[PDB]
Amino acid sequence: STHYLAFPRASTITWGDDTRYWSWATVDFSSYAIEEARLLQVSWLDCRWSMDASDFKQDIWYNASVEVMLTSNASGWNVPLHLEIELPDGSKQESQIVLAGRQPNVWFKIPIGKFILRGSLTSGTIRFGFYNHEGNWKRGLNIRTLAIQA
Amino acid sequence: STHYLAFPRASTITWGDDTRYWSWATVDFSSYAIEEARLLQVSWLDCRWSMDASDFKQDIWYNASVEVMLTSNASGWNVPLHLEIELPDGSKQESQIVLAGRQPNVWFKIPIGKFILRGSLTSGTIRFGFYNHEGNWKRGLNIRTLAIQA
Repeated sequence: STHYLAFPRASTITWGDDTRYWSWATVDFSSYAIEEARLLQVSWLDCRWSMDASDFKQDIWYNASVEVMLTSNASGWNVPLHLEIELPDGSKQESQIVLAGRQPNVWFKIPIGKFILRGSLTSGTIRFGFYNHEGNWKRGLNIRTLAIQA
Repeated sequence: STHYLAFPRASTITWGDDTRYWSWATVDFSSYAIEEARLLQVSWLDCRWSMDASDFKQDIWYNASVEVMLTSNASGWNVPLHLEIELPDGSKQESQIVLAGRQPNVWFKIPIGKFILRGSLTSGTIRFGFYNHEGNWKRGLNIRTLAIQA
């Protein structure tokens, strides 16, 4: 059951206000207007949401996913895309996915980790993110939302 | 443009786990499963989301709204429903709406305030909420989501 949705405008996307690299497009999401972030091309791919641990209930396992689509112009995905959750104490969940195998123009959710908040970690920043910083061109990824479920 | 959605499971609802007063129902919201909170009847109506100011961008006016519906069994709305945003420094936006005038079985958004985060208020808890604590029975309110736009 989904507790929060965090749209890309709330994230920090490196080069996200440079129209050479990223565009933004308004779409309806249920009753709301959201803007999808549409990657044209970068070598430095980096998207990071930050939300406080106090936003969440303690002693409860949450899992987080990002909803994305590969465009008709998709290339450069044969590399590992890093998936990260960083907790208030600096500890991290870290995993990777290869998107090159995926079909375009279809929404799909990538799981980026699970966490539970106990003791010290029940307050302070939590980062949710994904990145690839290799010197190859990543093209044609549209980002819909971060979802946090429990 | 909507930056976050916060579903009721993330909120604190007084009597929200008592099945005499509230029920919960799973529904599809775009690609996600959410649970609407369905008020049967209470005298003490109180729903509060908490999210940190650091979740948001500074020097930017945000507005917040709650999406709700009145059921076929709706009564007790001829009173003022309090709408509140409490900022990290303890200051508040406070307003009120009378729902008795509203038609049931139709989703509608109630604006609960605007805020901007500058200086000290760019970190620390922000509460978003609504309440009525009068000794009359409030019946038949379903709650879909808190939305924060900018």
